[PDB]
Amino acid sequence: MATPHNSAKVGDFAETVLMCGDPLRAKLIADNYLENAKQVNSVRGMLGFTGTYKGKPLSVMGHGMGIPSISIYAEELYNVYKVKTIIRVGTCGTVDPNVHVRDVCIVTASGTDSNVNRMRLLGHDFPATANFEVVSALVESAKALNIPTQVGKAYSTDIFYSKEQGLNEALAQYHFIAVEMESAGLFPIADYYGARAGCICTVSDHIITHESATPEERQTSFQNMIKIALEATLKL
Amino acid sequence: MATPHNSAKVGDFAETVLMCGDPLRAKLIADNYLENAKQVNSVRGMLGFTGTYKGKPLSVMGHGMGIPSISIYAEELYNVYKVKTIIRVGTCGTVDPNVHVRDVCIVTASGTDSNVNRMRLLGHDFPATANFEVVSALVESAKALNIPTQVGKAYSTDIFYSKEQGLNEALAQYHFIAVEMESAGLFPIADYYGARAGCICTVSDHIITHESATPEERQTSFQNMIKIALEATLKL
Amino acid sequence: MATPHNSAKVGDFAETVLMCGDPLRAKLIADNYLENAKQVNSVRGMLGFTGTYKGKPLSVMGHGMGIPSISIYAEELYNVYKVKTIIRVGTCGTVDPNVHVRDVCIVTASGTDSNVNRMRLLGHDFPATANFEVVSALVESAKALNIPTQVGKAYSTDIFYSKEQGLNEALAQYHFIAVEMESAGLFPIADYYGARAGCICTVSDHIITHESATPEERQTSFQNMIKIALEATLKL
Amino acid sequence: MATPHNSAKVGDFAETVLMCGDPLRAKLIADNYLENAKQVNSVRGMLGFTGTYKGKPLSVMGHGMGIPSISIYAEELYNVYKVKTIIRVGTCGTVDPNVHVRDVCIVTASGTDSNVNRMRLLGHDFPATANFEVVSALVESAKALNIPTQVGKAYSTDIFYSKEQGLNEALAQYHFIAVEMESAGLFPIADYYGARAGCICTVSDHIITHESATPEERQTSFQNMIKIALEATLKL
Amino acid sequence: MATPHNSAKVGDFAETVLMCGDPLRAKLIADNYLENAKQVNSVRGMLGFTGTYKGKPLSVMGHGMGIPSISIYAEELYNVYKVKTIIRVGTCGTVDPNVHVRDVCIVTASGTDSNVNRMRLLGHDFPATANFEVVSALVESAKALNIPTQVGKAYSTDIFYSKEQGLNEALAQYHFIAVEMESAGLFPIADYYGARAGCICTVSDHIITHESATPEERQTSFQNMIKIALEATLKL
Amino acid sequence: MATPHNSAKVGDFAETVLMCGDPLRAKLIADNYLENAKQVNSVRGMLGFTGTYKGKPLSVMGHGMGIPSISIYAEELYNVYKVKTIIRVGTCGTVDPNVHVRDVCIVTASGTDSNVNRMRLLGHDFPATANFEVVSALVESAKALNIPTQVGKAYSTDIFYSKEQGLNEALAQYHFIAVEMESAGLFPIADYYGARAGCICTVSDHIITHESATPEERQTSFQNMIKIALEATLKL
Repeated sequence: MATPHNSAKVGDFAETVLMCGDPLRAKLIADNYLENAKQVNSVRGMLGFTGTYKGKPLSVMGHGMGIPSISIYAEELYNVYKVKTIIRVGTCGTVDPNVHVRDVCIVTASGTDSNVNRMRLLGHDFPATANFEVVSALVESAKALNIPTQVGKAYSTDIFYSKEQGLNEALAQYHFIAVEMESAGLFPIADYYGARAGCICTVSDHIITHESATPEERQTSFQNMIKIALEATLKL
Repeated sequence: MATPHNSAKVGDFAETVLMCGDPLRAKLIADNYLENAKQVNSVRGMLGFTGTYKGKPLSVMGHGMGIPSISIYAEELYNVYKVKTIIRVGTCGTVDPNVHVRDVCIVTASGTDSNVNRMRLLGHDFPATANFEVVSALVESAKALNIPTQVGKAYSTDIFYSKEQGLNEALAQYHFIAVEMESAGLFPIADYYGARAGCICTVSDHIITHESATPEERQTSFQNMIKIALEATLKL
Repeated sequence: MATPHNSAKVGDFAETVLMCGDPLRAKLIADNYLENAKQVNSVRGMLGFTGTYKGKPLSVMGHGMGIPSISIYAEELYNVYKVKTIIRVGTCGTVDPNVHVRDVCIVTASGTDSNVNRMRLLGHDFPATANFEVVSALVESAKALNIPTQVGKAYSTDIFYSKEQGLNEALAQYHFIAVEMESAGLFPIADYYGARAGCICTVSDHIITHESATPEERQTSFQNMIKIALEATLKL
Repeated sequence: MATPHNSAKVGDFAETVLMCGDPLRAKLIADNYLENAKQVNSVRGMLGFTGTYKGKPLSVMGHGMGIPSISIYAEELYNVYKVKTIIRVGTCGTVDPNVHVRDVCIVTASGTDSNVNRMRLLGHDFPATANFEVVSALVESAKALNIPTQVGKAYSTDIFYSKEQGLNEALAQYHFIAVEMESAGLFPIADYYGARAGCICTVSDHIITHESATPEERQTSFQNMIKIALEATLKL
Repeated sequence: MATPHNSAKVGDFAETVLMCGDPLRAKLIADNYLENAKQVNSVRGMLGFTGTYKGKPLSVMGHGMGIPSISIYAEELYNVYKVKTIIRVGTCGTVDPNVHVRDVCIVTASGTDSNVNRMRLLGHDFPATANFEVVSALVESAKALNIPTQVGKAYSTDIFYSKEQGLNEALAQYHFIAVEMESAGLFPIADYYGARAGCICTVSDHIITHESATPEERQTSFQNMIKIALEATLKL
Repeated sequence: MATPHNSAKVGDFAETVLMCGDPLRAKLIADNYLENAKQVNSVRGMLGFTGTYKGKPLSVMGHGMGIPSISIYAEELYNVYKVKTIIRVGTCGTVDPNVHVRDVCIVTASGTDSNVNRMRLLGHDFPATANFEVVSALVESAKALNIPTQVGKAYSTDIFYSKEQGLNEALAQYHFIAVEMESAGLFPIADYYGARAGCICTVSDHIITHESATPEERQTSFQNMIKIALEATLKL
């Protein structure tokens, strides 16, 4: 096998890949948005697919939950499969008083409570930073689609079930717009390979007000987010 | 749903759960070793099953790759599903000069480069420590099966594709016997809930000398480890 | 005085301010590019000025050397003087193999060896992140002017006379384009006040290859950068 | 002298050494439980002795207070004097809601607020872990003596007179059973030399409820603990 | 220029240099206390001057605000300009209960929230320590002038506009007498060059009780402090 | 007992105490330099004595090896025994190129690899600083005795058997004059109690050149150091 975690052969992935944590959502994206679609990985149930969107080759694959999981899959995609661009497409919480459930968030950079980026930069602060062409393509696609967006910082945590007092209030004070678990691991790997990455998320929950998106609102926001991401790939 | 990541209802998991990272391997264990197994979760493809082993209820479920992933699943099992004992079963690398491929490693405690345990203990050193009854049950089960074991420390890294110079040499100097990615996240969660956890792994690679277990040898030592864990559950 | 370090009365700064380390360079910018210009600060020699550029109010003020210095001046501008946008303009070194002396760098985010951002976010990684609209205005201005630019990460150090082995190689490995001393301190303050910041630098020295820009090249570089910034203010 | 802190000559220590913090207690142990005891060290008043227990060679020596002190003496014992097994014996506090004054605690691993173990493992989490054969020999000895035991984690602090808010509550949340000052420094040195170590302590104080053992209870607890340790040496 | 930040030529600075944060205050000291004074630098407005005090050559120069700023100017002074002694002269706040506005503080050592000294000593605690001969010269000069002094620790912060809860209370508990922003950056640079540094400050503000010095009191305080420092140079 | 580690009654210790690591050396100091001496502690063999030097009550006591040990004894002396001044009288290695074996070192401040002082000051740099009246009494006593001294920084390590590369070279670069194991823990405790501490050490070894004091040199330097300390007590 080409890697321990992926049965695809080199060339099976397109130069652009959308990734989400849930492999079953990767399948939904392929089934509903890709033509000419082929399954190219099923190791560990981490479904990956390659097809076309409006004529342009594009892949979609799950990445599992957390920085260590996406780090395995994205390192392999850049190094072995010679992918050029990964766009994470996910869901998030927010703490920002002016971000609301249903909102689409385009991520410019992501903080974290992980040690993985300190280990890359001699213990210093290494900002996990989205590629500007990717951010711009997402922003411009949303505008062309008449979809409002929030643009700004995410925070990637190792612990879904947080017990940390003061954190939410500090993230709100500095207007972090998205809380999730992966993007801070993706961007430095893109950098290491001289490649590109970005992230776009829909707000499922407001962590401070406790408001939560209905299933119908989650469908609406998913439809918005995925169309933005797909249209962005045509410009990348 | 009972949790965001698991469709099982309260009561659908036995008090003892074996977990491995690969959900397809969890299905293999259920199919080949569990009697009257029922699938109880398939959210995110993270297959989980509940049946019996020699009369005694037992569950098996995937945990994904890395500390953040196993923390979600194990927190839920202990908190929502009222699980009492989780035994992780996996493969590992080793750096120890006296540990060899195909060896079976029983983990007493696990180091890590993750921040999750410092965050639990006011920034101090918190040893991720296996429960002694679980360790001893695994040790005694292997003795009963006349399967040699190595008993000692593991190291759980966040980064599969390590670029860290001098790490392997330090791990070998202090006789770490197993290198993997999850056990250091599991043991403190068990502690928080007053529950039990342990880990048993087979050596598929020597990181220093580069020996690697053939496909045939990996299947044999998997069968050894799993029988050890299954017989251990009868004592727990 | 309205603050301990600034003799300006409230309302004497425009909502958009350009800032550079050298107060004499801020004077040179007011003299050569602002009309209707008046000196508004002289405390500690940190000259600041307010006039118009192409009809629109604009200010320009020195910020001194280092994160603590720009933090003092920026905090006051956002808090006391109600400034909305700060664009830092300056010079930098580079370690990136594909960046060369005389290049113009637009900063999307900045790493650092300072502790100021960890202190804002409970010890965690807080990416010092430029405002996207500001980044975009600078990119678009350079395009209209047919000035090539590099867009990416900076690294803000406390120590001009570095003695640190391995830092330059790690910065180059992850494609940091600019090394300077202030921007990582500016962006989180803008965040705190719900305001906007960015940074644009010209490369004076390649830290690795040792190439270095002549004074004629350095004036040509400054003139391009400052035109890019001034034209961007018209769209902000 | 063979070491700067020990006048004994190589061969003067038995392969198994009991160590306690107070040298006067080491003398008490030698006088009351060892046969044919001889004093082999008195440098710095840190009395050490060698004799037999039930005819098996055994030594007993003081180690002084805290991680730096025990590190000096243990390092020398393993390296210069070729000792193979050290069992630390002493008293501890507890925070665990279900551990009580007079309880006997057998230590599986120890956390710490010391830096010494980070310095051994490139800044990462290195669990100070007792040797499993030593743990089991202590556990089994107590069973043969019909003495109940608590088996679990200790916490070794550098600061007896703690002023740290929230520490006890977090130690209790994660079921740390013993608070003392040395074991976290002993176990990694044993690892370095490919040797064995363990720790057994009796509870003198409940840190949270403030119960305290009377002088008479402390003597009784010590008698139970030292017999468990001595009998364990016969199995090692 | 001799350095990017100083146009002075080698030999233009005396062996002893007084430095303060505000360049205009440096000009005041030169005009009012130095005989035959010449300006030797004005790069970035950072005025420096060389003259004589009661016959002995003496310079005085601004160093800007914060550790990174003083680090540049002092590193150059010791290295390029071969200076032997720097005395920082400044204002400070205090949190000490027994220190009052108008007090004169002679600094023996300085704590900090900067990273710059950890980076010099492999991440460990490196006390920024004043030269004893300089401290002694200051104390004795004040005695000779019948001006009471306070002698003790300072704390150098990167953030003038502190939001940190608990800091002042801890500084008070351990009897830090002065809070400022530079001295902990100066002392280790003097160490690197085998040279001497000290600091003296007048209390302008009590951080805890909120007393503040009047215009008249600032004047007589600065006159007291400068006379102390100037007389001290005679013994150095 | 008055404390868990000291059988002295309150009042038994004079307001000034000399302390050294070796209790047998404490006894030598009392036997040879104190009149009217009586032993006041023997718990844990940590001998302490009170008598007079030149008519003035003075005590001398061992403190054991390492920051944790001296912290226990010093905290108790200030808090329970109402001691006002502690002078550590010790031996050290040096790394400084201009410091030689046999030299006497008066410590102005001490760095460390211990966490104890970060824990006192919210994780920041807390310089362990000697009290200026004690430093000055020691310096002036040596002058009065025509004994030359070195004055400057110590470094207190937790690990006698250091394996740390680059440490000695950094300490030498910044002209640390003494390497030992305790002073950094003593000075902050004095601060907490509003009390006084200092340290004076004899150089037994050059860590870099490997020179070592002969017996005769150690006697000469010991006699010098102790006479300095004793005379200084008369002025304190």
